[PDB]
Amino acid sequence: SLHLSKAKISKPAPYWEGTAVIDGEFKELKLTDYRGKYLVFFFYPLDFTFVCPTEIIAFGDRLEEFRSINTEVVACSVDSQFTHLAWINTPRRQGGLGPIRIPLLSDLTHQISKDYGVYLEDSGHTLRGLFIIDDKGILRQITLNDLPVGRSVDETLRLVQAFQYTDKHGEVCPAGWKPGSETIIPDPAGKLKYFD
Amino acid sequence: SLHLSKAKISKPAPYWEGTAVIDGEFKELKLTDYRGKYLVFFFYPLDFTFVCPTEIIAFGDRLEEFRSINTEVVACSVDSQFTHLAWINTPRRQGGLGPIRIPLLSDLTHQISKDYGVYLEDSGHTLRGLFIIDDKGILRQITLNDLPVGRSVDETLRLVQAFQYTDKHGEVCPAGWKPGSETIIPDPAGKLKYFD
Amino acid sequence: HLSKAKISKPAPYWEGTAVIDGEFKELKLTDYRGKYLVFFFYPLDFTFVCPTEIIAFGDRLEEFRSINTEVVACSVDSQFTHLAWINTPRRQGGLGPIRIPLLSDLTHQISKDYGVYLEDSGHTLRGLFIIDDKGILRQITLNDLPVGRSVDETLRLVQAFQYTDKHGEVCPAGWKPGSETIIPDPAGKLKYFD
Amino acid sequence: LHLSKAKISKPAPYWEGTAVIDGEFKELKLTDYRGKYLVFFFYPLDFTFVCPTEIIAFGDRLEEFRSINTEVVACSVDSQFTHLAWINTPRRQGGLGPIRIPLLSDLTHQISKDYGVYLEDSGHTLRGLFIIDDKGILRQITLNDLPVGRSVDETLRLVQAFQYTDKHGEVCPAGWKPGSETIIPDPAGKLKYFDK
Amino acid sequence: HLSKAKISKPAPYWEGTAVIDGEFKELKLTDYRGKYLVFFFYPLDFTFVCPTEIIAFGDRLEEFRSINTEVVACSVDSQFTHLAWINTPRRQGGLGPIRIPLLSDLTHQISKDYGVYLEDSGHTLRGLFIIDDKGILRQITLNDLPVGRSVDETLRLVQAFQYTDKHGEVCPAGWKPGSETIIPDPAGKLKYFDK
Amino acid sequence: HLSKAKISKPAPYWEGTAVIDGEFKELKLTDYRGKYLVFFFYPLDFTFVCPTEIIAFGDRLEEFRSINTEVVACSVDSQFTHLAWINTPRRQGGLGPIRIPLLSDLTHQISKDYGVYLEDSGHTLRGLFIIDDKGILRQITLNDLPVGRSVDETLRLVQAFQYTDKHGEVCPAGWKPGSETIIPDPAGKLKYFDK
Amino acid sequence: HLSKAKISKPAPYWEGTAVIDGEFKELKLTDYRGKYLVFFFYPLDFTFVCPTEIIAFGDRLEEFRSINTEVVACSVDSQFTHLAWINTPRRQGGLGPIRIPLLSDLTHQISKDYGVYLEDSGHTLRGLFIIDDKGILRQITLNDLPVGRSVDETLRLVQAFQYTDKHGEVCPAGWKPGSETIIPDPAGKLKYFDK
Amino acid sequence: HLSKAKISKPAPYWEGTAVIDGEFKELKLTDYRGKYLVFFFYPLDFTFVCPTEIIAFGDRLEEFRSINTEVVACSVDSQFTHLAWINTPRRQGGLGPIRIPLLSDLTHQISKDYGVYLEDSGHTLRGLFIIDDKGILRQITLNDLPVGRSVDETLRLVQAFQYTDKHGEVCPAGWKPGSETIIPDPAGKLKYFDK
Amino acid sequence: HLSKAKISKPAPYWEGTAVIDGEFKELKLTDYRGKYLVFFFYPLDFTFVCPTEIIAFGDRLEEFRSINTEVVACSVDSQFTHLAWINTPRRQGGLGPIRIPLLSDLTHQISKDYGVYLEDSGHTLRGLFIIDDKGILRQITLNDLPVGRSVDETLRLVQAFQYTDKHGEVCPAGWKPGSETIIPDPAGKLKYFD
Amino acid sequence: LHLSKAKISKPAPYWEGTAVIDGEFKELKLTDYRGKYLVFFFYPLDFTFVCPTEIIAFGDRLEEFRSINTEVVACSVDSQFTHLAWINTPRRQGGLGPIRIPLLSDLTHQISKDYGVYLEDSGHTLRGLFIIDDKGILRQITLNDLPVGRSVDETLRLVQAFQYTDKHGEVCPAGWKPGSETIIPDPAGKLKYFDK
Repeated sequence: SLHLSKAKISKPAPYWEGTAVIDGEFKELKLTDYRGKYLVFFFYPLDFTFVCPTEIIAFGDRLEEFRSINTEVVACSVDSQFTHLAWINTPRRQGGLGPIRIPLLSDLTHQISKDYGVYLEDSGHTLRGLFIIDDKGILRQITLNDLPVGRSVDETLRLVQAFQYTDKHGEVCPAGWKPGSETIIPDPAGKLKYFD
Repeated sequence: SLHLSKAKISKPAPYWEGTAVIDGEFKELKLTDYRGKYLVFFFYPLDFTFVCPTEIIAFGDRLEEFRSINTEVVACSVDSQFTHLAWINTPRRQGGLGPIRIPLLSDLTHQISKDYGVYLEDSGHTLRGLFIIDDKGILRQITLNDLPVGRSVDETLRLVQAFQYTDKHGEVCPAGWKPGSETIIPDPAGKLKYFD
Repeated sequence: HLSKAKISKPAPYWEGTAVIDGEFKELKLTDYRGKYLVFFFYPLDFTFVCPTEIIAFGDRLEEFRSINTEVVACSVDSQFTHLAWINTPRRQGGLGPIRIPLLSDLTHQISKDYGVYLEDSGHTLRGLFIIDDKGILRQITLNDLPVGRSVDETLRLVQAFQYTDKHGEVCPAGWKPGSETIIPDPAGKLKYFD
Repeated sequence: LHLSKAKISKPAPYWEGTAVIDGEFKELKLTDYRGKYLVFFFYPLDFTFVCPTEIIAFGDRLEEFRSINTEVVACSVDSQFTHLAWINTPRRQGGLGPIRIPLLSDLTHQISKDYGVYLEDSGHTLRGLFIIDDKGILRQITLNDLPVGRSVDETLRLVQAFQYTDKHGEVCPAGWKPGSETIIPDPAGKLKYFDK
Repeated sequence: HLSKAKISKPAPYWEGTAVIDGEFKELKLTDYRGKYLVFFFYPLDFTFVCPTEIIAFGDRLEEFRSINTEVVACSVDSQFTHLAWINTPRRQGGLGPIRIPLLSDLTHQISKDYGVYLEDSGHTLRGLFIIDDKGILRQITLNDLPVGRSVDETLRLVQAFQYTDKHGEVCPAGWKPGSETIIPDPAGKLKYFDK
Repeated sequence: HLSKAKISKPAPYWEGTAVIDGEFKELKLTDYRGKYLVFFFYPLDFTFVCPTEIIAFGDRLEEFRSINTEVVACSVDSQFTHLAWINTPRRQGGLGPIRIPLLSDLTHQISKDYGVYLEDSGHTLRGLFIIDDKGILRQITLNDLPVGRSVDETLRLVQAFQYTDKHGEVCPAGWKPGSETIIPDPAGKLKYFDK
Repeated sequence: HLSKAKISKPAPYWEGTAVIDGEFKELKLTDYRGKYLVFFFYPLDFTFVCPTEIIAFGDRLEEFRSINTEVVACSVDSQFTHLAWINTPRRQGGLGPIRIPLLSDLTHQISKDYGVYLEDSGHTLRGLFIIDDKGILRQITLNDLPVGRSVDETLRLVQAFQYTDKHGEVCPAGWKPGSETIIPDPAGKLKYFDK
Repeated sequence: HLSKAKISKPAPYWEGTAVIDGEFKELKLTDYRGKYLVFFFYPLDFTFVCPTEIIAFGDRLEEFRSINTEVVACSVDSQFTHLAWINTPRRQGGLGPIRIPLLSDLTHQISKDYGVYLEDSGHTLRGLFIIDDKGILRQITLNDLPVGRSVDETLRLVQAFQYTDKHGEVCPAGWKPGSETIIPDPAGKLKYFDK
Repeated sequence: HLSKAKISKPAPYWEGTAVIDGEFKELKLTDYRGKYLVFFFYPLDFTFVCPTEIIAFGDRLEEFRSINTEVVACSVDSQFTHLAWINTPRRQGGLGPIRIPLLSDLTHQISKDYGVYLEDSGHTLRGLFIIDDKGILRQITLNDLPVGRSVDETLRLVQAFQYTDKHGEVCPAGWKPGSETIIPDPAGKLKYFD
Repeated sequence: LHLSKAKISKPAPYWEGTAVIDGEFKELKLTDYRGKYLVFFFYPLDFTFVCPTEIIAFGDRLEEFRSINTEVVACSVDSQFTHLAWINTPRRQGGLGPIRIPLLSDLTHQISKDYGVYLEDSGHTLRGLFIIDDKGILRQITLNDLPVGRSVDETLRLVQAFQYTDKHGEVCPAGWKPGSETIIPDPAGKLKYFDK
């Protein structure tokens, strides 16, 4: 036994489609609906659990920071749309989500999880996997966390900003780059402007 | 064609061994040398390039922040040990590394890169892949960046700290957790202490 | 169409996490040896026909228990979702507290072994299995999604299998306790048919 | 492993053969029944025990099916010549006497095997009943071990229920009979049923 | 076209439920070791040529038993149909009481092993097998559906094989008890041909 | 055991050199279309039971011809051997003149196709085949080596197949021309059985 | 073209029934160990070139026996055919009495092993094999059907193999007993060639 | 053991470089259509029996050419070694000038196609093939290493095949021009055997 | 051991990035049609025998160019490492500026096609290939790691192949321009041997 | 594709056969040469052109190899009988005359094929030369197309070089001959050679 997935960095993100809960309603959603925008596509283990609601809420409460840089966010677990909706209709105080502006996509058949290489065969759900997909549908970044440890909205934002910067300019982003940081001309002569 | 690797989160990190440059000298190095400590094991594309030296230097200048939490750092590219050494002997001003305290591991056969799933078959080198491996040799975290965008030492530190926290305590780390942040008892009754 | 479930052969082994009296417990088919088991799958928590079936069996559990029969319900939902559904009031389509274990089949292994998994939907249809005290599968009832099962019919079948286990005689169409039975012999059958 | 071509919500597997209908041999085809519901049932063996009671039970209540546009066909592995002899045997001798339900012959066993009801060790079927709708789709499968007969009441209840759900945008609760409350399968609409 | 039945090899083993004297009994081929056996298949219970053949052998069973030979009939019908047929009077195409076991081959395994199963019809053709006291298949006769077998011919063949088992001579065309036989030797044969 | 001969299917095609009226001729199964054919194998020229069978049929050939039926015999021997055997007087176990073609199956292909070839012996058993005017195999009779076939039984079978080809009725056990037949119908059959 | 016969390897084992002095005997290749054997196939009994070859060798057998060499002939015909052919006078193309065994290869296995079997004809070509006292195949001669072999050439070959088995020298083209031979050495050979 | 060479089929095609009249020339089997060809392999240049055989055929080539037959010799040696051997005087085991083409089979393809290659030794045995004017293989003679072939026997065989090509009669054992032949007919044969 | 490189067959096609006059350029085997090519692999940049061989050929390039022959060196190193090595002074084991292209084989495809890739080491041995103006492979020289090649021997071979391409005659052992040649004919060869 | 068993730095493929040695046939084995260096070379064909010049070139300079503990063996597909005739042919006739180098025969072609020098279209070898060390390891492979002979000088230079590097911890630069400067294969030690 060894690890298989369709997700490859610099190649089109694996196509997905299914039912999502969007503003309390069931809707058809597909990867290609986001063509033209960056997409932060992330999986979480299970509705009605622990680290999961904090990550959905963390992104959800900061959604405008993504939308103002032309970036959408979609969360996905193996739960049904009916469980997603019941979880949204559970108050935050009870480990619920409350109203949420991020689509919750359902992957009940597990095909989307397997395609993205985040499915845990022994558990029947996913680990914490996040995928940054560009406006052309190309996969740029993959972040996979073991179960006990949540993700960072700050780090996700920095990555989206850096990919959009390098999309638009001839230069590349050094370690720890934030908007306004110095960049490098990827040329053996050009690079010296940065290194001096 | 689809994506293969031996690296699986919650399973032992794929074994590796080879020649590294360690304090200007060639030495035998192997994954199991780090048993007993956390390891941040990361690949970078190519010696004498652009984003690569900034990431090695960023980690290298902050190495004591890793060592004080019982964590080592190893960098790896497909370059030979001789190229690594020549790069270390190149002043930072010329895009060189200068003296460095992080081992530079050589993966000339590409077997280590393929095992870790970071090898780019069309390019002959790796993308930017970072792996956090615990003191028991188990893989906890995988971060893969497309070429133009460097990694973050801050985010790597936060992850190491969070994994070590959840190793030691019964609780799990919510989104954006830093030392001193609130955590959750992964219990449907216990969790309410956090959510209230 | 493939399955391990075959009438008159041992029921396919299963094990997993169930919610039992509000708590997570490991549950196994072998825990039921010595008793009859009604083991049924329903599609999805927080749906429509499913709560009515679970509630129907739960509220009538004593009619099974007084004839040495237990009842277990299973869906592909997680134990965390099972528990949330139980903590949801009946008038909201929830289960309320419930005396029947809710087995979780997240990996879909159990559903596939039993032949009830719908590949294109990601959940089960309405599949019910009657398993005897020796662990042998006696009865399979599979319903399409829109139509619920009958506790009365399920009880009748359990009683009939128990009657025929105990007695040398067999059970005619519609048999209920107190109805005529047949000696399965070419000469003996005549006492029934005359 | 158990193989079968019968799958709920797919076309019932096609069959054709010789049946005894009103004392005569006739070619009978599953497609003869398009436009009507069909109760299609297998019984182990002619000149046995539970089998005649099930055939007579359905036969004597046949107008109850015919008034809801539903036909009934019985099948065993016996030849048509044996079916005809069994019919010509008085009910008091465990014969059928005259009957209005066709007795389909499956001498080659291909029909039994297609329906997943054939017993390889025994050479005849178990007690398998199949409810097929007017569009030829399989809706319901009931398999009994040998000792225990089926119920006409229950078969009637199921036919009625499938026909109700075909016509209405509502679904049938546990134990539903004509005149019982039904549910709207929507997370908001469902409450009309549950609030009670 | 395949079967396990080969002349001069052990007849393929069989076992199943037969109706014997109105009762269900387990019957096996090895129950006949030490006797010749005429083992024959017929298409279907409650048909036409089949009852005449079963009755013809049954009514003449002593002609077999007095030469240490038994007769068993087999079809794909169940033992319950066999018994019903037996309980049907001859005038109605029934068998009446019968002294020959009626073997049931519901699973079709025996028929296929004997190479007599018709895949398109779900029953056997008219196949008859003569098996010696050591269990070796000596003779195979297979008829299409419309034409019954001959008890006289079957008797002739059993008698011929028993004669050749016992003596060193072989049986000419049309041989009956009392007929001339041949010494199977290029010199010895001349005693027969020079007449 | 493998063969292409199956009852109710076209008899397997054969062609080869036969000795006919002391001459070598090409003969084909399809030469016989439009008439019944009795096609039978015998083990070996210059042996024992084999000549008696060829002579038995040959001496009674007009009984076949007068019911539109031909007879062809076949062994694995060459046509040169067949002709020598015909040219050997009956009293030395020879055939003498004969009116039945002796087909040669030197390559063994015909014997194998008919499932009568004995791999350990290099020759056939005694296999007889009745083939109708349409080329359909109707009857198969296989004898172990020591026991010869019967001309009477062969005639009876051919007459019975021709009767059932021509009429709606089927032939009971032991049927001969003039015997009662059965209407193969649950109602019609009662004419025969009601006794 | 497939065969097990290879020069300088053990001749392929054979066994079968042969006619020897008018009797059927089991004969085996290994019966001939310790002597040379001329083993030859001929197409068919009761034919044309075949009897002349058998007679040619048979009439000159003492020339073989006196160099410790036996002769065995084989065709696909049966032993019964072989005996009839021996019992047919030479003037009718028969063999008459003969002192060479006639081996029967009825199953065709021996012919196939020797690569002489003609699949389209069902019999062999004219293949002759010279096998030494150790069972090693030394010589292979295959003729198409129309042309017979030579007893003189066969003797010459056997004498030459026996000479080279016994001496250090090899036999030139056309060598007969008494002819010059060659020392198979770059230096030694010059004794022969220096002319 | 495998080869493409089969009697009564087209001889396997070959082509390569031969030494002809001291020169290198491309030679192909089809260059001989319209003539008989004696095509023979010998183990190795600069050996022992081989020069005697090549010289024996060469010195007698007119005996072939006057019956419309050509002779070609072949070994696995290169054409350069063939020419060196030719330029070696006979007294030294050389060939001297020769009128027969010496074909080179360095790749071994021709030898393997003809079934004469010895895998353990890297050269051929002594294999001779007679091919008719239509290109059909008529005769195969294979000798173990120590024993040469006969020009006289080869001539006899070519003459016999040409005789049987031309006339309807076949050649008895030891046939030479002038000898009695046989009409291949069971009646016609009697004109030969009755003498 | 597998390779696509076969003497007297077209040299295996290659293409990749080379450093040529300090810049990255796409280079292809087909760019050399019309000329002889000396195409050689060396193990690794910043090593020991390798710079001496590259420098030996570079400093003597005119001896190849004046006979219509070009020279290309290849290792598994990146073009970025090739360029750094060129920007390293000779006295430090660097190449200094160089007039011979340095082809990069990072993917190892070219090395494998040429049969010179060492699986356990991740780089090539010392493999040199002489390819004629029609793109046909004429000569293969493979050295174990510790021993460098000879520009004098390589030049001799190029000259000999060019001589025999032009003339009907062949080149004896040790042949240099001006040495005796042989007519490859059994009669003609005698003018040489007498 | 080109197949061969000959690999540099692995044991030279074993061979054995009949050779002509001092006018006589003798069994010769690769392992006869253990303890000594071996120059093992193939030539196309006896009684040809370049081949005799190479054999004589090596033969006349054989003491130059013998004084450095190195033996020479030549091989072609010709038989031993042809080798012997060629030897017994005067040099003036393109013969070899007497020679001190064994001529190994490879009639079956197995040796040529094992060494990857056999030409399938032609049935003989190209000009392949192999330098095998005293431990039986293959060090050097030189393959020439047919028209062009090999050099004894160069073969000598290579033998000397491999023997020098076997004994010393230094390696041989391009064009090395006895008495030439060598390099210490260490990044520090190398400078002693390069600083010049």
